[PDB]
Amino acid sequence: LIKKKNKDIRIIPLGGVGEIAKNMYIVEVDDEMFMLDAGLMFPEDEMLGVDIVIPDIQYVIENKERLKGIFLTHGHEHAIGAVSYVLEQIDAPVYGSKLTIALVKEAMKARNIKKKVRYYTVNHDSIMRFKNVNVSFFNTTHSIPDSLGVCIHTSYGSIVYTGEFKFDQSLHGHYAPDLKRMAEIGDEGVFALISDSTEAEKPGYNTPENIIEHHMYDAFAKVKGRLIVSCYASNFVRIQQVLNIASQLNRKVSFLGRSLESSFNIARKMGYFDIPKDLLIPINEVENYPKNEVIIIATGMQGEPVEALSQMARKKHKIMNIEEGDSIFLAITASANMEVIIADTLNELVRAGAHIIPNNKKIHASSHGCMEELKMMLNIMKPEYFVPVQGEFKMQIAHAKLAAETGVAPEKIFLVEKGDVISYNGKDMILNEKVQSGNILI
Ligand SMILES: [Mn+2]
Repeated sequence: LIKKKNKDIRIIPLGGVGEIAKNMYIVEVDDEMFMLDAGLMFPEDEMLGVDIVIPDIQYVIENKERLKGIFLTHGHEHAIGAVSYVLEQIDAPVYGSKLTIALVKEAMKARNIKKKVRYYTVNHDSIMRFKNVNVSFFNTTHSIPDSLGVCIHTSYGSIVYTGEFKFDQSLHGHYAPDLKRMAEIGDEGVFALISDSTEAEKPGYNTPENIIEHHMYDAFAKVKGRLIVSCYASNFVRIQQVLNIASQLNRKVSFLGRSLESSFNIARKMGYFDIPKDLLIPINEVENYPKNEVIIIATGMQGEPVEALSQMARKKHKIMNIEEGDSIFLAITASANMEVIIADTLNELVRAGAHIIPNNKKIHASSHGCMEELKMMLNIMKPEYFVPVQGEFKMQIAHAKLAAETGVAPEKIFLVEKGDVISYNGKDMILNEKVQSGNILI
């Protein structure tokens, strides 16, 4: 519900536009400022070495007095990766789901930041109140559980930020969408919608996750020897899928040494995963079992999951190496930037004499909605104004075209770069100002 009659609305992207951010979107209602997400970016191609890129928050610092909070949609590193670095320079309350807050806390622990932080755990029923506006939330479907959309209630209508999202008819736990809550927000009136454009260029729909799990099952069932599956640590659904399959094929699961990935292990201890007892075994205990009774999972982030298999195929891995008659499956989705290292690794896999489980080319796997899924969000929301984010310029354009198709006025669709300022007086929406933005390498 709306608290007061508002005057000024400003929307500023400091990350996540013209790039696969590294998400950070600043929303201002009158004298109050809100930051939606704070992601990092891994440097793209170029030269391999440096670890991370974060947004320039100089505009936020100059107006730190007005920052009422930081709102985090999900626990991925493109959403919460730069939070610690923001919290060093500014002190603001952090809002997120139960899992997201846990993952942020771990990030602060890992950087040995002992500074006290005000954490507020939110859910789809939470309604956070401020001087000028009320903020509500709704569940979204993503590769990680407890992802939320943010709804800022103003007199002009709702400012909605989707975060990264999808629409899958097979995911229905803490991955479930809030169709009712979304529909309500739409009917009460959405002033401006800020949505994910990552897969805006791909027509149609994502392949439903259950179809993917089924095809993995049928493929894994044929494996007579050892099986090694490569995954992103970010993709909890794919991880949950192989755990299900291993249980059904009476195999047991082992992660690469020497311990477990932090995000996975936090979510596991909070009960987000469905894991039978003694399904997981330590990597040192793998030799005790016959080759056909183990599934080894290689997880990573930057693109190592592929690199790890290269190190295994080429007898150079510090923990475990590939032996002839081993089976390999890539449970990932390949960026054009990683087409080359997959091709090289596959070759080395074949030279080691490993069986390559082929990826179904009819399958399109993504954490982000395709054209029709994005139009789905647009049809439910029915925004007056649209601001496509989370994509390169070509991706943003594609998302804009989708919006126009759903009935959003072309005049009211805005394509922006980092530092651009979208302002609303009460009559006209204008892009007339530009603030400090950029990339900070770390
Ligand atoms: Mn994500």
